[PDB]
Amino acid sequence: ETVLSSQTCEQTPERLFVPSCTTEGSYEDVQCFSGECWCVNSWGKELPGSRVRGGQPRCPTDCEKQRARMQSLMG
Amino acid sequence: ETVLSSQTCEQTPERLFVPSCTTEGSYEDVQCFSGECWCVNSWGKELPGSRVRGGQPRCPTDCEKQRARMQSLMG
Repeated sequence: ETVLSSQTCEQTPERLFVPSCTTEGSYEDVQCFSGECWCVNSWGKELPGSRVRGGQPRCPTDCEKQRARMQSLMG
Repeated sequence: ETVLSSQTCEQTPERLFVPSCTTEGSYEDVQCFSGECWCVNSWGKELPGSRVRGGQPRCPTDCEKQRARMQSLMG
């Protein structure tokens, strides 16, 4: 069970990155640190390529997720 | 002459990066923008690999420049 659980343990975070999250406690759609920002899903994994230099990335909608999934399956 | 001058024109800077510089006007050894910092020489070219995530990079001394030059010439 633990070696299944470690398949998604690819996390070497910085010591001081605070994860901002909602009043009920679900993860905020944008996470920012050190002038960088990115989109995360409901779990704490950033979406690949969503990291932007400036700030406030637009988190992808249903169409972009469907396009990425169909392209990857077409691969 | 101009096509010789454009050999070092590899510059697509951001609109709002202000270059901080000395009282007499020589370039400061560290230039910072948007949470990054880097070392530049007397001309306005950043030294490759000197960009750091946190801030305040130690600009290389004589030994590091000599080591890089000797390694590159050994190449």
